[PDB]
Amino acid sequence: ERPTFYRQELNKTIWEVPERYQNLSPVGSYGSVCAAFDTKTGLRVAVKKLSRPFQSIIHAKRTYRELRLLKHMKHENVIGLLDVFTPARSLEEFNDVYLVTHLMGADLNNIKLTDDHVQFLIYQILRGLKYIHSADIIHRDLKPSNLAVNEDCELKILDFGTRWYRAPEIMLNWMHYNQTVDIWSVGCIMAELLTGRTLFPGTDHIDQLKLILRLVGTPGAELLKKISSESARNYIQSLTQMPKMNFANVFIGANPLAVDLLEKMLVLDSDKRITAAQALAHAYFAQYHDPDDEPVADPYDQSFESRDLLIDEWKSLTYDEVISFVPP
Ligand SMILES: Nc1ccc2c(NCCc3ccccc3)nc(-c3ccc(N4CCOCC4)cc3)nc2c1
Repeated sequence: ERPTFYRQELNKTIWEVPERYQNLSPVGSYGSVCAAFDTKTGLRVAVKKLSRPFQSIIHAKRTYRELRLLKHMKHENVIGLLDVFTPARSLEEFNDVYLVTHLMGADLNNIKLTDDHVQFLIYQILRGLKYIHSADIIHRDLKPSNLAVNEDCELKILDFGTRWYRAPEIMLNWMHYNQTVDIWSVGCIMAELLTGRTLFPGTDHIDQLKLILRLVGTPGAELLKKISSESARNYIQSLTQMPKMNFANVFIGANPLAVDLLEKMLVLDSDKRITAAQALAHAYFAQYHDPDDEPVADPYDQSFESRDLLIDEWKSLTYDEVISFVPP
């Protein structure tokens, strides 16, 4: 059942892929990516050749992690795995991994948008996040360039886990953050789509926190009550007490429902931040929300993350995942 492969060089890089995929066009560079034509399905795909996937234990575990995540994602607003292949015929010669995904038109970084456009884009991000989060997965690095959009405005999240979109508790190095670090990111993205301007374009990590605190205000007593780190509490009590800004004044002219949702996403205290599922129910998405079509994910076994294995063992687990792959 093994297909016939064909070879070619692209940007000082040889590509060995099933004849199924045709007209490989480089799209730039973790991995080299080519645009291609899937003759089996008539669709345009992206083919990613991982670079040095098994170079070290850290790379090998990262390769396995990326394959396991992509094999799990089955949702309209999350990038899924169409195919995965290696030219190798055995574990012994297994050295290269190629991942095949839907070719998306552009990303949000390249795409000021109308409020109706922002509504539909953020709705789709949140629907994808509800699904990812329901599997106990956190994206951790959501940003416009990790959001693919086609000309129909259909959106998919990709490239799971720049400082401009990171939750303050990650900036301050909290070990026990929750899934709503991603909701902070969505809030930064949505703000940028509405205004045309990065919300918090910090020049470094200290400037980044200062910009965030200027908007959302310095932590309240209820939040300090929950801070364990001794420095963190002094640092918080030490810097100039900014007052929380009225978001309606900052996002002047925006739809009041958008301002209200932003207020619920950009909360400094992550215990109080809105979840993806809750945000889908916000009135801002009234014309798109469908509680019967915002599904959750099957459970995802992340137990491998806590394991310390040899480089060859991670490579063998990755090989098993290539062989066991079942296309959609
Ligand atoms: N229940 C909650 C809710 C929120 C929380 C939150 N939010 C970050 C708040 C913040 C305040 C000012 C500037 C940036 C972020 N932050 C931390 C937190 C932040 C940093 C640490 N450190 C890092 C230094 O080494 C000791 C451990 C430990 C805990 N806990 C929270 C617990």
